[PDB]
Amino acid sequence: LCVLLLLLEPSPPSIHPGKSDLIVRVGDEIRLLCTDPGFVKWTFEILDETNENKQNEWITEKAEATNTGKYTCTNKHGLSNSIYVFVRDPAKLFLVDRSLYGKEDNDTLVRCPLTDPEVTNYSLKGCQGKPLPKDLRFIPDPKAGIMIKSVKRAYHRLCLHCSVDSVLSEKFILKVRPAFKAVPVVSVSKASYLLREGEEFTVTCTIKDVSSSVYSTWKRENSQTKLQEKYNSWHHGDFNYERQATLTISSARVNDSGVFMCYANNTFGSANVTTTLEVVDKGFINIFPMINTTVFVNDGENVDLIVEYEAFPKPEHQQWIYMNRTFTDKWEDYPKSENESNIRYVSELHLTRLKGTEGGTYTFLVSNSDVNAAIAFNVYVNTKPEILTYDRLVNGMLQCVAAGFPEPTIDWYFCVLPVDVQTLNSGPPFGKLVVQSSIDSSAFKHCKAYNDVGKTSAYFNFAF
Ligand SMILES: *[C@@H]1O[C@H](CO)[C@@H](O)[C@H](O)[C@H]1NC(C)=O
Ligand SMILES: *[C@@H]1O[C@H](CO)[C@@H](O)[C@H](O)[C@H]1NC(C)=O
Ligand SMILES: *[C@@H]1O[C@H](CO)[C@@H](O)[C@H](O)[C@H]1NC(C)=O
Ligand SMILES: *[C@@H]1O[C@H](CO)[C@@H](O)[C@H](O)[C@H]1NC(C)=O
Ligand SMILES: *[C@@H]1O[C@H](CO)[C@@H](O)[C@H](O)[C@H]1NC(C)=O
Repeated sequence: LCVLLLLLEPSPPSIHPGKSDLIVRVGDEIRLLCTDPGFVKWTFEILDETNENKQNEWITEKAEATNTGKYTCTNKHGLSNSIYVFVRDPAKLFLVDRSLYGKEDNDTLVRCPLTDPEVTNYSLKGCQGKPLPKDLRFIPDPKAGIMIKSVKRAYHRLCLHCSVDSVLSEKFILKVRPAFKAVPVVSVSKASYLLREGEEFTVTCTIKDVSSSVYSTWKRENSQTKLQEKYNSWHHGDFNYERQATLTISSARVNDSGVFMCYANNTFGSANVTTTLEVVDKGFINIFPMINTTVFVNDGENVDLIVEYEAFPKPEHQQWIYMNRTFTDKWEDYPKSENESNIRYVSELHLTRLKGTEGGTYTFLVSNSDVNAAIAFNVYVNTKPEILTYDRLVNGMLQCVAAGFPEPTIDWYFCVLPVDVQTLNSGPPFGKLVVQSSIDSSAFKHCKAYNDVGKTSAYFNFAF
């Protein structure tokens, strides 16, 4: 009601005039009145603008367009009330904040509140000719602006105008920040390093993601340094970003070695890729026979001497030798895996149809720039005992000496059996054990070797 003409529960503050919004001609005075015995201030607020006035009556003599907005009366008891003031200007139907930014999946408010609400259709429209995309929603408000609903990444760098019944707006360029909808994609330049005390350790973690906000870090795993990374980053467009953080150690020392992990994280989720590094101070090699180093073969059969082994640096010399003489003729060689981390090899020596003669000791040799290493396979072959030598050192004692495999046992016969006078025999031959037995012959009246394989004989004769 109009206020008495005075000639001359705790309540919220009263305002005059008692209206919600008030249209006011440009250049005309804005006269607002607040009645509250415990009044404090009137706050005015268009867009980000803010202003205070500690006088119960707000008076602006020559209203401008900018003067359009929310007028809130507030009392000491914490309580308030507001009224909105539209200052219609035939010229300016929009005061604006061109700065438009939205976040994918959240709403956005275009800031073009109008200074005149006596208009018929508050809608959203085109840009430089063209109209709008479909699926796009907007719930407009004369007091706030127009709120584009549930922005899509697709709307990036879009341009648009404020619609109402038609009105000329000003130029806006939409900018959509993206939502993380996928863990970061992280990679390393090389998953593994075999190093030599003294050289330079280097690596580049590569992280690709949709926003400069991705969190990435290197992690010397048992944690001492955070020893600086050398960052650098690119932006391949709008939602494509990649950053490289190269890790380096000028002088690689044994102690260094461990797993360096590249961690990446974003509000969606996290991802890590690991690279292990081992630094050695001596070129090395160690072998691995794949069968007993001792081997037995039957007369006509075959064998494969196999052996794997670990070498770093890569080998540059390797052979098989039988009698102080190497091969060219019956052996294989090959990397175990053809990765980049392969330090491991394998060689086979294919002995075939080997006659009882091929018995002996076989050696495999291999070396790199720093070390040489080798191991020996003792190959015993089964063969018929050969009578090395028949002797007659005389107490009349007759001797007989043979070799073969397995060890050859010597039985004697007169013409029953004699006894023995001997025993073992330590060198070459290799892969053949030698037997030595003797008899006395001092008993009158007118030499057999054998083992699990064969039996040979030599013969003596004498007379009483
Ligand atoms: C936007 O806000 C809603 C809640 O209103 C939230 O759940 C949604 O995730 C937000 N959008 C994004 C992708 O941050
Ligand atoms: C990864 O991001 C999530 C989401 O904000 C956060 O809770 C967490 O602290 C982050 N962890 C790391 C390793 O930065
Ligand atoms: C690293 O990733 C592996 C493989 O997905 C996962 O099992 C582990 O939880 C991750 N570690 C950290 C600390 O994020
Ligand atoms: C075969 O090698 C094993 C050890 O790996 C050993 O115990 C054995 O003596 C060898 N074979 C024979 C019959 O000697
Ligand atoms: C190669 O790296 C190691 C060494 O050979 C092996 O264990 C692994 O299976 C291989 N991985 C790749 C790159 O396929």
